[PDB]
Amino acid sequence: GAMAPSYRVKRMDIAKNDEECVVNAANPRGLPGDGVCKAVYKKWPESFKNSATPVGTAKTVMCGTYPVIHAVGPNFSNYTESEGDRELAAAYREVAKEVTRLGVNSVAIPLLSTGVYSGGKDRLTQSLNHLFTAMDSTDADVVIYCRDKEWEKKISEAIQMRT
Ligand SMILES: OCc1cccc2c1OCCO2
Ligand SMILES: OCc1cccc2c1OCCO2
Ligand SMILES: [Cl-]
Ligand SMILES: [Cl-]
Ligand SMILES: [Cl-]
Repeated sequence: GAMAPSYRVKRMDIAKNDEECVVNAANPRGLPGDGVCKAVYKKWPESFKNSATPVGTAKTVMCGTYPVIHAVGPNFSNYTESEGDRELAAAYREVAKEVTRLGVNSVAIPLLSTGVYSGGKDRLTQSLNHLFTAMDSTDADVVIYCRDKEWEKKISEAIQMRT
């Protein structure tokens, strides 16, 4: 575990993370995809061997000795708000189990279902709160990766509020 487990946020490509493992915002079929998933495919293509897994689950595949945790958030274009919320919560709980099993001291994580799976809604708070519910009981350093400057400020504020 980390000496003083923390949350941090960085605005940069998650493929250039400084953590001991990465969470991919994966699709259920283990395809290269777009956004975070395509950056992860470019950086760790070996991690997409038998990475297909259902919505609401996480499957880890090693790239050398570096773990890639494929986490499948719901596409809110297809799920009801109620069922999508349940699957999004579940995906993060499976990420917490994998992070724990791997024995890493740190993990790089994107906000699941906030891009092309968002169904055109802002889900920063929804996705971040499910991330916290899952990861609060873990002792890994968590570093959240985002693209947008306004999201960086809102994520930083949400972390500092609980402190
Ligand atoms: O530009 C900042 C930035 C932030 C997050 C992800 C990015 C990125 O740049 C292009 C590659 O992907
Ligand atoms: O455009 C989305 C995207 C693409 C590539 C890497 C990213 C990322 O967003 C979160 C931070 O890491
Ligand atoms: Cl970058
Ligand atoms: Cl997404
Ligand atoms: Cl973002």
